[PDB]
Amino acid sequence: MLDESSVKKMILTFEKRSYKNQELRIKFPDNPEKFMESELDLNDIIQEMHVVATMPDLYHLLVELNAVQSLLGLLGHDNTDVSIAVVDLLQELTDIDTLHESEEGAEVLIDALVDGQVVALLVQNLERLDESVKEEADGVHNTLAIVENMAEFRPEMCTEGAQQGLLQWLLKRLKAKMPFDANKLYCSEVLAILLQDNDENRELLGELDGIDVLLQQLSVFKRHNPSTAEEQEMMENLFDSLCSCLMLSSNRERFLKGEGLQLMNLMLREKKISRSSALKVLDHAMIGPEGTDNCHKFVDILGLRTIFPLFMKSPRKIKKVGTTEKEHEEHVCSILASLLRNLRGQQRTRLLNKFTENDSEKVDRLMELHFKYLGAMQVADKKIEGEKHDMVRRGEIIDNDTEEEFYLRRLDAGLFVLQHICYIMAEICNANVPQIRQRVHQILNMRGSSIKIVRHIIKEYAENIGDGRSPEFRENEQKRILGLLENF
Repeated sequence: MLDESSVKKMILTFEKRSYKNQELRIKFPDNPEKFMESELDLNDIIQEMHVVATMPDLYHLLVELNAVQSLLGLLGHDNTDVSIAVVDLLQELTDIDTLHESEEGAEVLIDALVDGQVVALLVQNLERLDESVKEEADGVHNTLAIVENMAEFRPEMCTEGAQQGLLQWLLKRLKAKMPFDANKLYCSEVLAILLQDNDENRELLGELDGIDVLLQQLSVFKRHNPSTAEEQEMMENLFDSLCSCLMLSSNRERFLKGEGLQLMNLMLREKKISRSSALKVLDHAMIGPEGTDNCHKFVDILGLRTIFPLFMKSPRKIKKVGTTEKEHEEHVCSILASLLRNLRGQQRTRLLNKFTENDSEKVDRLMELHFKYLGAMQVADKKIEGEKHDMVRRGEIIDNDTEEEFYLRRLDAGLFVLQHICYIMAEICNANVPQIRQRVHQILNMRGSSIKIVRHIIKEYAENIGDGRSPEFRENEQKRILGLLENF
């Protein structure tokens, strides 16, 4: 080990050499010979400095002695070897394992770096590196390691970082006509983090024509499978990114114009590995009111003929793919629920037609699913009553923390899909089609379930609905939904 004073010296040496080199570079610009040694030193000491990351306790030392500010000046150094060695150091310094060791050290340095506008300085650095040169491609990888490290410790900076030119770089890097590459995979991972719960970055993606990018890149896997598990993990990151963007009502319009629906559709038809995610996207593209135009387009392009088969039978591939029956059933019903919510006109009619062909077979299915999930809910709830009874025996007050455990168990049992199924039933029964009401009541009353149980599930659904959006919205939906009970 080394000591505070043995560290202060090492830094003061850096500053020494940093300064020296800057001067000689400015004073002897034509002649590598006069400054080169100065450089090799800066390089060596910059490297030696890595050891500082071992003791994150002494991080005020790097800010105090002005080491952090010059170190950024270095990212712009006219030779890549210095610039990349800086990045190396920034990666080691900023490694999350390290940043958790001492709060103070972490806290002070991040502030220095934000102050520095590091993300814009790293991006200027990226714009000059050439991935054809191996040591520079590793530089891209390492700068990307940093933003990840920094976002893991402090998410709020991602907004600033993205705007600071990063998002644009990523988009151009994913587009670029270059063979698939570990840096490409990493770009994909880093992009999706930038968007995680971040409307500001999701919109900025929109404005940059991000969606087109995601759709060309995703369209590589429409008919053919991806070669490798790395290249398959990228695809999945692209989808992740894509769904995240669709969380914002403004991107639904951009998706549509990008012929996004057609792609996800084509994916479903070709039944490749993309199919599970493509179904998820469709779901995100249609979910609430901001789904409306997309719903209508879905039908226009024949989405109905693609989705209902998947409503009737859940895919064989389930043991191999990773998406479970439950998940798959969750999305389809989600999608139908959005279709029933938002469709009007010809398209609505065509949808309702699917419930009448042939002897209302889809109604039977719907009700098959009703019982499946209802049943699971009843066990889940019974178990919960039991546990509450056992808490009282044992003297344990139930609290919100308990309630949250309980909620999660219901979520795992199929609460959401159950809610959707019942919404669908109710909407179906309010299309003034006697055939369809009959089948529901027929089916419902003879067996062990009842209108009463369904009505109840709807109310709960209404009550907790629109958790997402605005106080006036939550009022309006709740109203509309509860209106479906009048003729049911």
